[PDB]
Amino acid sequence: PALKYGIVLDAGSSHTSMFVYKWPADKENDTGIVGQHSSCDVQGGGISSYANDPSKAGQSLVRCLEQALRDVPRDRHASTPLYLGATAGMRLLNLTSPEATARVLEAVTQTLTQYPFDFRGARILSGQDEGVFGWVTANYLLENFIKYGWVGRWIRPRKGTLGAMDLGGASTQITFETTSPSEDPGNEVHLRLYGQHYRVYTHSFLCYGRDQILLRLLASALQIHRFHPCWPKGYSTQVLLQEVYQSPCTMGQSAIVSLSGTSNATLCRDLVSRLFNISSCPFSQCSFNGVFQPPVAGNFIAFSAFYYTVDFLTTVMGLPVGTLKQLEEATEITCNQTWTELQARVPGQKTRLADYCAVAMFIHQLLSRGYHFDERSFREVVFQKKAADTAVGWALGYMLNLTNLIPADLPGLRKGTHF
Repeated sequence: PALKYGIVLDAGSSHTSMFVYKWPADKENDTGIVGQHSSCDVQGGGISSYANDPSKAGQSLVRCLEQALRDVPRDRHASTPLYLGATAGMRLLNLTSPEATARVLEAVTQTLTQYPFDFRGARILSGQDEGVFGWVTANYLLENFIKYGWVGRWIRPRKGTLGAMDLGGASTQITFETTSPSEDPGNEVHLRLYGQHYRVYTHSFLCYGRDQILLRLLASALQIHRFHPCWPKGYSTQVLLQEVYQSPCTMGQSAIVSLSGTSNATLCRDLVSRLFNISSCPFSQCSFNGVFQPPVAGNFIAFSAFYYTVDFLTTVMGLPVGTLKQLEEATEITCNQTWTELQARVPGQKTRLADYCAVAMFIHQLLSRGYHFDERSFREVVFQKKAADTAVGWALGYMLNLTNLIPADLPGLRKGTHF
């Protein structure tokens, strides 16, 4: 009946989103109890985009914080924790300039401390944090941490958990429960949740988020082709080369150049393939780029840009994506469309329309060549962005952790009945 609230600002690479959560005060330690109350998307770029004008990073938040004042009851403002967590955009800016990164964190801090909420800090999450907290969000919301059965008849094996795949703008994470031995400590995660131990694998591929992959494909196309095979025939734009090569993701790869699309699904496939280095593995088994990965297993939820890209293929292109072969065929069809043909399918705003080919190709290869899903394991992947009226991402897991809302053990160890 009486509710408590908490707020997370997800400071992502392309933009900031605010989530307000609520829960009953006298059931707050039950799994699946916390749920989303409201949300707000901050106008303009991510906080890292203000690296040279850090004051604007704090000001960017004001409109959404004003909404938070209206969404959370007044008498609760003071006891509502507020967190900001920043991900790969700020990790990348920290490589370029720790000083600029610090000024941006200082600016958002200054703004947030002016509000009546219990501000608990602005922090940059690690890649492991980001992966693990998204896995917690999904499994918390779907009540996978409940111990199913009853005395004398507990289900065995215990309830499975949902793997998580998150495609952000500047990194992508894969996280799942595994029985495989750990071969790299950087990928090894151990959780104690509701008296149960979960052995988890996680990895974050920095520079493999949607926006950085598009930049890297553009840089590659400029070098190899001087046309862009992933872009549709009839689409062209003036490319500012400074913007192409300024990222840590592309600096490894004449002020302005014209670049035109060619709708070449096969050349687009070849361009995307160059993103995955499969030449070496110092472990028993790898994903790509020499990174340890055990075999994928269990159900998975693919959210964020995986969901938005696949939704374009099914809803706008009207193509099935149920199998890896179907996803590949949909991508080929989409890439082979001319700019007029693509525009004919989208009566409204056309931002990002020239990018779905490249992003769909990337996703198909990431899953199939990168993570080594096959038809059998892919059948167990679902593309969804919401569970139990709450957006799926790392924000909820993060809040749950920092607010100590998930118990490591059940009260009084449930008298030992789960032993």
